[PDB]
Amino acid sequence: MSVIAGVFGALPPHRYSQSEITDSFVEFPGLKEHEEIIRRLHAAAKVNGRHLVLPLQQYPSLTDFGDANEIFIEKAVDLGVEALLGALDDANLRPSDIDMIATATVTGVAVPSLDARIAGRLGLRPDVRRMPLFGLGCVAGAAGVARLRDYLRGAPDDVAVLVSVELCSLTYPAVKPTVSSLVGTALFGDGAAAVVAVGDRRAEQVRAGGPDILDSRSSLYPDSLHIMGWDVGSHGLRLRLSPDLTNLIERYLANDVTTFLDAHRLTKDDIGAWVSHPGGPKVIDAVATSLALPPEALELTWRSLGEIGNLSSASILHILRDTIEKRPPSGSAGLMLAMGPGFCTELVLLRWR
Amino acid sequence: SVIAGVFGALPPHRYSQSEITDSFVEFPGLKEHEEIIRRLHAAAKVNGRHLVLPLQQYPSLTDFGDANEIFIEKAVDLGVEALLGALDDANLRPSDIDMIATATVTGVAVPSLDARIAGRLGLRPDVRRMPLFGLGCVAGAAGVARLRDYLRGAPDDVAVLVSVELCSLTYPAVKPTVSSLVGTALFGDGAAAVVAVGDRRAEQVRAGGPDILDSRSSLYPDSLHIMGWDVGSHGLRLRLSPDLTNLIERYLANDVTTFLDAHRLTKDDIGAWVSHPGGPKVIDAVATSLALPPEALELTWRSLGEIGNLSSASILHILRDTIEKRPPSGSAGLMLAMGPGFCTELVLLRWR
Repeated sequence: MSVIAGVFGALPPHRYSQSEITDSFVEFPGLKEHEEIIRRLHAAAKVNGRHLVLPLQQYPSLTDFGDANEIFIEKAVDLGVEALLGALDDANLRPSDIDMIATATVTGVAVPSLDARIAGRLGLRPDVRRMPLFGLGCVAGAAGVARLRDYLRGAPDDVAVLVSVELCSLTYPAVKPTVSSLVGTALFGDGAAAVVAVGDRRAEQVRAGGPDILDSRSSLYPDSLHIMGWDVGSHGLRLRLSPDLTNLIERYLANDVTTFLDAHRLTKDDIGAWVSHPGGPKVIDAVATSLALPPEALELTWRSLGEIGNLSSASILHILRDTIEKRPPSGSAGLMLAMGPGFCTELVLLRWR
Repeated sequence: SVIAGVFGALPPHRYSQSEITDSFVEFPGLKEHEEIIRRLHAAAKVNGRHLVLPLQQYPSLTDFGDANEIFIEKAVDLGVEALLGALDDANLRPSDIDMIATATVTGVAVPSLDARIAGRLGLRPDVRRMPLFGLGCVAGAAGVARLRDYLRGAPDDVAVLVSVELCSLTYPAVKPTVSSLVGTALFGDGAAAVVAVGDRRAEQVRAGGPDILDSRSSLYPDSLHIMGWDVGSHGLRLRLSPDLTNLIERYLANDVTTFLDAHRLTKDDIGAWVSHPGGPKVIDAVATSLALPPEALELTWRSLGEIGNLSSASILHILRDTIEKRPPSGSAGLMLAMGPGFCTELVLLRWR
């Protein structure tokens, strides 16, 4: 039941327009033959830009999972300590201060994990507690905040941090011109995010500013492991994405947000700030649709989607910051809502103050 | 937070060390390394291991895509088997579970195993998932420590950890090298589960395992190189350092001494040491740096013998071994582990 003190988003210095990404992408070896679907898909995404970790003309030559994953380890680390520092400074705090650190990626594999590495680089205390969260995916933005709270609930003098870093570009080695992967090449970008939360008691001493994390609720939809995730093989991390995903949302997401809110004597009309994860236009439309929501509401999410792409688990944090920035109106409540492999969902109840 | 159930689970197939080595030297290429493998395999002091697959099938397992595929299959079955076993020990149902945490380092699944487990068991659709990868063999002690950390913010809840390690299946990445040959002598397959319950819920449920009083993690400066996965095209390649033992000899005594002094205890107040069996040379270093007579470590020694090093799962087999030995009441106990990081986790237990 504890309170965010800092949010920060980092991203590769190379921003490319979507048309530039496409104009070039179609000219990639073995792709020109699928120009038509590529153009349409990259234009269907409502993504105007994307930071990439490498120069755009280097991906065509990135084809070994072994190479790309070493690039990941080198590259994820540095965006992370950049994102952590940004948040620690937002929170008027220092590395020594951190008692636990959760790490979220689904986009490369690292052992020892990112947190160990980011712990080495920032000089965090040797006895920092490490929670490297893998295989949660796009929902680890909301889920990562949850495990944070769950931790500070029973440790109110404490400082916990969540670093999300997803470098989708580097999964290229396993991208072939089939619909799922191509949907992938239309939406996903590279980015990092960090959140610094603190105890209620600790909150008053370092004057936290973010809202509080009041409650959470996971929701794991059954018989639906296939809806998304990775097929993992010698060629890297192969994006598995199903069309059935929007269907599941519309038929159950209303139910979830109703039971989570009710348990707080609340209706969907009290939440004065939504922070929703942008899986892509049809997903953002389905959720707007299911929850009977006017467009004012998900506006920061479409605008984040247009500006940085889909960043997996880092997006919601980027949007989280976007809305924090726009200071709602003191007392109001808010609702993170993320979804990812499972298939599953995550709602975080938030109060601003 | 207090332990309620511990249970270990094995694949049906067992094979003695000599039976494994005799076949292993056959495998292609491998016959021209027959000396060292025989040397290495004997000095692992491992007498038998449970391989998830039939022995003469590995030589054909050359693809990491195939291996990871089979991993996901055998890994859930085996983890359910474990969770079910610990859940029964506790006399609790899968539907009583509030949090599930998962330790694997040997296969990459997204969605995590814990999701695939949570479905196979019909755990509540709102159960909290905490997949962890890759903590390494530290992950049994470290996971028990996240449990405490969870339940301590929720005293009425039921949390579980399930660790599943299928090391034989990394095999598409082993080559004729000392460090991949080492791991070939050491690591076996298996799984284990721990159910812990929160304070306010412990009486109401008859919680019999040890209370958990605290843990201490210890990340060593500039030490990535010591333990980890070389990830790539052929799968997960073991990378293990000989410098290892000389990190232990260096900083272990200070790790535990520091932990214990926080509780104003001495090493002499611990009677039962719960130790990770990373093979003979590592276990000596541990007996040596903390001066524990051959008595204090005997359950791990035997475990490394019967079962092999099962990565993050062994320490939970030993924690179960020691508990069924059922320690003096109120006496006190120490879990100690080490994985990739390079790091150390210490868990102070109190028997009941």
